[PDB]
Amino acid sequence: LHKEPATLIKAIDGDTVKAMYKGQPMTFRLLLVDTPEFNEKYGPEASAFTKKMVENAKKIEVEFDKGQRTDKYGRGLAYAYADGKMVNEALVRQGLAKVAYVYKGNNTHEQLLRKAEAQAKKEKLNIWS
Ligand SMILES: Cc1cn([C@H]2C[C@H](OP(=O)(O)O)[C@@H](COP(=O)(O)O)O2)c(=O)[nH]c1=O
Ligand SMILES: [Ca+2]
Repeated sequence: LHKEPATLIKAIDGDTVKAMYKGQPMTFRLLLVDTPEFNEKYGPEASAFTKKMVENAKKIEVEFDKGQRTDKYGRGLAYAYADGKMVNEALVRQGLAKVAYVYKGNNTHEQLLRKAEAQAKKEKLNIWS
């Protein structure tokens, strides 16, 4: 896979970010994760975590997988990076998202993320407390 440029437009919630990609706005839904909805427990915490990460980065990048690049709602499906650090991984490592939506053919970073989740569970962080 490869990283491509994007420019932050707005953080939306724990696992969706609006960003300019190839000069057009699009809403990105993070691959392989599920944060709680804002109205749910740890939702506001997941939202704030992703928001800080993307807003504080000098750059953000998006990385598509090998399969579907957009979902049925028109959202881009990608791994997002904030100054080289993957947001998807970071959310899972902090127990603010579960590994989820792991579809065959779009799951390059599955094992990286499961390893994060196991570490978060060990430490009983957030969702795992
Ligand atoms: C993460 C992901 C979500 N989706 C779809 C499946 C779910 O459809 P349903 O809306 O019909 O439940 C929805 C989950 O997104 P959210 O967690 O943002 O609600 O997005 C994909 O199709 N591919 C993906 O890789
Ligand atoms: Ca969600």
